[PDB]
Amino acid sequence: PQLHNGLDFSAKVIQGSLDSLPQEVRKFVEGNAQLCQPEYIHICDGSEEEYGRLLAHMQEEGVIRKLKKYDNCWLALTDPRDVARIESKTVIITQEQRDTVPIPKSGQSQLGRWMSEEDFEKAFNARFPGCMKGRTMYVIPFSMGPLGSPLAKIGIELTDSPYVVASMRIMTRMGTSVLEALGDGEFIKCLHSVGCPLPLKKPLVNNWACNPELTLIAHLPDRREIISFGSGYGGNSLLGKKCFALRIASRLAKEEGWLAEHMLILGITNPEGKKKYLAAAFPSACGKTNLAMMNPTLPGWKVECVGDDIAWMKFDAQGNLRAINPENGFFGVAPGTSVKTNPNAIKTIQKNTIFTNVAETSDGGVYWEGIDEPLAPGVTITSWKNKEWRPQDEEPCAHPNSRFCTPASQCPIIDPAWESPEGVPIEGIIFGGRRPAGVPLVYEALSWQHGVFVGAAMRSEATAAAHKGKVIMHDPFAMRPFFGYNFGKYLAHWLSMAHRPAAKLPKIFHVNWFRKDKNGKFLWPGFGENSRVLEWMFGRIEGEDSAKLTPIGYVPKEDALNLKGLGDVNVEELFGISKEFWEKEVEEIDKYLEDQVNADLPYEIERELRALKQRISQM
Ligand SMILES: O=C(O)CSc1cccnc1C(=O)O
Ligand SMILES: [Mn+2]
Ligand SMILES: [Mn+2]
Ligand code: NA
Repeated sequence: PQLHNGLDFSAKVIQGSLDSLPQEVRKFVEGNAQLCQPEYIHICDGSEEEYGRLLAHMQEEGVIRKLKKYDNCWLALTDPRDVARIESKTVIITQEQRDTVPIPKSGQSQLGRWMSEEDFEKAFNARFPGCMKGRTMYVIPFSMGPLGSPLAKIGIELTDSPYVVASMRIMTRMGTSVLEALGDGEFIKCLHSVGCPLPLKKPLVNNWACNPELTLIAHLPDRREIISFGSGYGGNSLLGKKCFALRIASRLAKEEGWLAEHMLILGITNPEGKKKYLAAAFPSACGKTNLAMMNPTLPGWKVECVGDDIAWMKFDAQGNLRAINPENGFFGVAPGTSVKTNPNAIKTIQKNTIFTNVAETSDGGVYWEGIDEPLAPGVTITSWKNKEWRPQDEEPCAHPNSRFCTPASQCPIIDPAWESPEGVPIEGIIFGGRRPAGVPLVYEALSWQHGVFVGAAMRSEATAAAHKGKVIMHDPFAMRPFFGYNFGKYLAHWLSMAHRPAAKLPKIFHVNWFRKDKNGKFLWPGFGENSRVLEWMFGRIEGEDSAKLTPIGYVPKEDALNLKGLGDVNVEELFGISKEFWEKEVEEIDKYLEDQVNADLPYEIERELRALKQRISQM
């Protein structure tokens, strides 16, 4: 109903039908069309025709370039103001701040950014009214997980960005089948605008619409809403990637008895024809995608990839921890990707791939720092800033956060159960960080409670202090930027799994690929040689007597690690445990958990801190 002609948006639909949508999906679409005032509404069907036509359209408006060296590959170069997730403009709205972050004892919370309902309503009203004027509102119906999966969740993303539509087609399962599957079911409401209504009030840079000053990425878990304004980039705009996958899903997980985690999932098969699935949580620049797609050096071993970023895991009636990758694609960091570091990624990204902020070769190929591949005499480079570039030039040819966005189905070692609706049974969970000193190559937690403590205690060398100097920062569970709710309550949720009847608790490990000697040289060759550490984990899960007790947990026995063909590895330095180092380490973990988790620190985590202190004290 209406007394005039401004509420019914049927006449503006250029694909699909408002009439055909489920009731609550129509209310979401039409209500936001009323608010945002798009010129057109395009209900996405997910078809190849739709996708090809949208790429060709972006190519027409100079938003993307075709990469002529490859099969159906594309390049977007952004406004340099819009190149990454912005944590300081990423917020969660709850009635009480304590539900979102623990109230710290002394300092500012680094475990999330709470925004009041009141501040959000004012921020929303200052951004969204009229924000899509002159633009198409695309309606993206998407599944996080295989369409039928009991572990899958559905979203609807409204966006004014064709780049988001194309990228969501790769990274999620989207289109008409999702609407038909959803019916009158619950879904996560995802609203996105680049925040540049036409006619443009400000200059358009590099054909990349964004509003850096008003950039705000908001999560309202109580309303099942994600509302993102002003960035067209990655984790700010692809609302499945982090906003749904980790922040909303971790809150749903808490409510519903499951886990939404920043973990790769891989399947590993040994020479005895036994296969196990492992999950691993690493912070930035620690090589998750490299591990998830490992080419093992050990003969008779096979690694296969289920996912490189997000794991949704739920203990089933039988007690198995069943995990799905809720994504449909890999959104990998391009720099440092080489035939040496990740040959399977190199194979994956040569067709049907969208690249963002990488360099382009004159023959229509891609380039970045660490590609570790020479160009034939004659081949020149255009930087990600669309300027001629030479290897001696002092700025990088690719943005350090530049990306490939590639279908998961194209990975030559994609696991045959990567889309199984039941998920895969997780037998080990691996935590890890970049630690140039003190921390052994691998250790195993003494118990589930010790393992949750090891997660909570994760630290990693930052890319910088942000002028020259290193910082060792805390990144518990690799979730510091991604917690959907109070981290103390998340620790309690993890600890509660031990009390779930029938639960088969996976073995917990911690790895450090990055330990250095006195001269700053890596003690471990890494890459495919990491298969030797996975072999040790595999045997430990089978109950092999291959461990020695230390104050930090179990490490490999003398002669337990397969070092056949590495020549002389310095195992003594690589597994060295210094009382002085670990006294300092437990003090930093104590100060951190006391301040940042404070009243919400579970008893069992404090007990694990006391126990580690006591074991170090007896060295
Ligand atoms: O900065 C961005 O928008 C992307 S951040 C990202 C992308 C893919 C997978 N993981 C991450 C992450 O920040 O952990
Ligand atoms: Mn046009
Ligand atoms: Mn990630
Ligand atoms: Na551009």
